[PDB]
Amino acid sequence: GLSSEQQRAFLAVTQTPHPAHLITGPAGTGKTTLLYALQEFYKGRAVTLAPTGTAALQARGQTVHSFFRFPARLLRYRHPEDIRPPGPHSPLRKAIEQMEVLILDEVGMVRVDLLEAMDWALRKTRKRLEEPFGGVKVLLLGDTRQLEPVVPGGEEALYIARTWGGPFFFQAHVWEEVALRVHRLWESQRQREDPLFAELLKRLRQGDPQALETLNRAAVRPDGGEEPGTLILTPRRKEADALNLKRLEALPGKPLEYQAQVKGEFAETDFPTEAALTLKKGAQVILLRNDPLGEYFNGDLGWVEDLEAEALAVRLKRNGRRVVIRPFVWEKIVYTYDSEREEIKPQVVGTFRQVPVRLAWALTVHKAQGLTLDKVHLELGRGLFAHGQLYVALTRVRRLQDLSLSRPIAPTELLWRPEVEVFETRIQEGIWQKSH
DNA sequence: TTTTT
Ligand SMILES: Nc1ncnc2c1ncn2[C@@H]1O[C@H](COP(=O)(O)OP(=O)(O)O)[C@@H](O)[C@H]1O
Ligand code: ALF
Ligand SMILES: [Mg+2]
Repeated sequence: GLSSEQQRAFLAVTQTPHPAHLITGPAGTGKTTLLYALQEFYKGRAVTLAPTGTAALQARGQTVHSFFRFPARLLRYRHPEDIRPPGPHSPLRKAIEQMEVLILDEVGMVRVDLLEAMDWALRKTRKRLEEPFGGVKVLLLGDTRQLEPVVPGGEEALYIARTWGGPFFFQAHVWEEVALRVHRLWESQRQREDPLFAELLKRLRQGDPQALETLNRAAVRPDGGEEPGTLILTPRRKEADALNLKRLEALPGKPLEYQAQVKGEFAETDFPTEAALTLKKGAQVILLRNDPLGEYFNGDLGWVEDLEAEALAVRLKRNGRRVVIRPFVWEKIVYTYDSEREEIKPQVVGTFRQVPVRLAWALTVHKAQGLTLDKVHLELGRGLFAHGQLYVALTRVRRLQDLSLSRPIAPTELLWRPEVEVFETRIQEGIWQKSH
């Protein structure tokens, strides 16, 4: 059963007709477990989404993009080219028209344009433009001290800056129309058997520099990444590639390389997986795209069973089933202000065809937000770059003995967004309503 | 840098 404070938030959300709620609290407080209780209460009437594939699977839902069929690009504000309602007889329209509750987990990683598109898509599909989210009761769960939304430095950043003032979900203009009720969780459930670890992460969350010095003196163990049962977390994908290639060297399978087809402008830093992707049987991998048939999803973990020319078999950890993987296509979209109109336009400039597979003995910290891991080693690589990155990497485990780091961390590496300090301040009053 | 399709 749930804890005292989780059940209090359960009743606060289900016993009132208010249409917008946020359940928020530190890492491991039980938000997604409370989400489980909400799914069973609501059962068929609620849709569960999340921004990332790993979080969606952790929430037992799907990604926001794949539910609304949003394209993987900047969703311009109420733009018909970007937010397209489903057809008159489509299965998705029936789902949107009948839906009564939308549950959105890991809302801290939902960018502001994504949240605004969900609002507008629901209003347009349900034919209710006057009501926020088209009259659906939205239940948001997440932590703004965890990872900030991903914002590439194109004209996207300028456009998000001009339209909303920043990238976070609480900067959406829909909060000018409806008040967001905030309910808070405080007790760590993940670190419940290790109360001094839980208190260390609390002080780390407040930015305590003695908690960092305590962490460094206790958790810095360079060889910790080679111990069995250990998931390695890195800030960057290229850093995970070099660590994965080391564990792959030790596998006795005969290797096979999967050669990507690249066309047009598509630079290597933008590749979702290596262009010369080499794999062996038994290798640990994560899948990067959703199956059109529904057998696997972006974020599924599993191991390689068979490797053939343009097809391989993967044994999924999620359900112990065997799925066959084929090449997918990724587009590279860029935005130009050309030339002196008052708008920017997206354009496809390159494509990347490759198996949607990547080795997963080491993952990015982004792909780990939401997970409880048995043992983690943080490889700092060339350093942290994202608000909340460090805190997510440290809060995945239940006990301090389950956590190691490749090097000590200086306090000058801690990042803080002032947008999150005003938000965290105002929502202590139990309410968030956006001004102006 | 990172995510989404
Ligand atoms: N009431 C509870 N009793 C026992 N274990 C719990 C409870 N709530 C959560 N957990 C466990 O604690 C861990 C973290 O909970 P989770 O819901 O994933 O927190 P969050 O979503 O805030 O990170 C998971 O292993 C979960 O199963
Ligand atoms: F939702 Al979390 F750690 F905050 F899984
Ligand atoms: Mg969670």
